[PDB]
Amino acid sequence: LPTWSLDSNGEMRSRLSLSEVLDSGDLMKFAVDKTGCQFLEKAVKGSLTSYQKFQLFEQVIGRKDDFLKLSTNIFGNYLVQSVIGISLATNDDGYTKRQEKLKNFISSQMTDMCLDKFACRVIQSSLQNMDLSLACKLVQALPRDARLIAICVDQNANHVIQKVVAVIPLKNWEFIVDFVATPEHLRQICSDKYGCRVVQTIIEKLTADSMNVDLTSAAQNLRERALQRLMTSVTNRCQELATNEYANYIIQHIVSNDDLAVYRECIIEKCLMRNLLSLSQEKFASHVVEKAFLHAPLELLAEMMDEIFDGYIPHPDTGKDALDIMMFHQFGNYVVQCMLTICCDAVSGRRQTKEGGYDHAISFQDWLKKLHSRVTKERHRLSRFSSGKKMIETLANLRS
RNA sequence: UGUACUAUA
Repeated sequence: LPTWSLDSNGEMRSRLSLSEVLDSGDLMKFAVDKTGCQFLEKAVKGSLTSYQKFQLFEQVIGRKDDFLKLSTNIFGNYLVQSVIGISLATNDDGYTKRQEKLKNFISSQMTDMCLDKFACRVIQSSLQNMDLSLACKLVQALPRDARLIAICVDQNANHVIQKVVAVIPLKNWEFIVDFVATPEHLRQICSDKYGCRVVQTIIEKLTADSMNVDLTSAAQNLRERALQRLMTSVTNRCQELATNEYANYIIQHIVSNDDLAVYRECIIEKCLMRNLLSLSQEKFASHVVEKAFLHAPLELLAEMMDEIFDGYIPHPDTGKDALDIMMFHQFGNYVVQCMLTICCDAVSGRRQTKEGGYDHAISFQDWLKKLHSRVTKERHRLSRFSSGKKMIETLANLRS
């Protein structure tokens, strides 16, 4: 810190005015210092005369180099966001040029700022607060190659894409949907903890739920097509995504969401069916299997049940049949508990059995009877384990 | 008895 601003202790003075700082030419030094930053933080929140604003505009967002320097700074990025806020609230003759310049600084260094832990905050702030038409120019400056993937998988940068999805109209970011939907890109992005969050947010924004009822017909159609292209790519890699440590959450979301019912049935039919036994024994996919049992339409649910109950094991090395393998498996046991709870819920009225005016009560009673007979014959083995005890308990609880 | 994310003074 400049010596003039210090006292006898080598400590920042008291009674310091914002104008002193602005006039000194030493603003950059206060802005990257913890204590200076906090003085500025409070100073910039108060009443500001026109020249105080003018000096902030010039020194904080007026020159590219000092702009970039503050934006990438642990303390300075906050001052930048404040001054941007004040600039957008100040409708004098300089409003347009200030905003245009800001748009040019960020655009020219888009990738670098997005990837930076601190500058990515300036970007998010700018996307939210600039006039939409200029925020759209920032989106347009996003890279379209491997750098876009790196943004998506970065713990900080991914939040830039999320901000875009939240505050920018689909038309302007439609290229992101198709970028992501490219098979190799989807592969990389969904195999990553942060990338998955990006895909998830995109899916939600593209969903025709209560948050999108304000769209025009034409805009609904644009959203509908984008979703359909993304889901095609997602469902093409469905087994890989469902068994993946991160992307299983995305598959679960699609399966669990009634507003994505058509895509849920696609996933169940083309990916889960005929693979229930093996998927049930996987750490990650077992969770997708539970969601599928819970949310499948009754016609598919009956096929899933049949697949388990009539599951022929060519060479039984881990148990005589699918039910037997799953009940005593470390992950599969959860799938069976799920099947059981569903049946008990059906038979006891806690779940609808009548889908679309037609009543599958008799099928639930049949499945429950099979499970009851199996648990009865196996009670001695099952009672050795917590999962077995829970099933025995679920059944005992039903008798009442 | 079995998984993620929720990121700066």
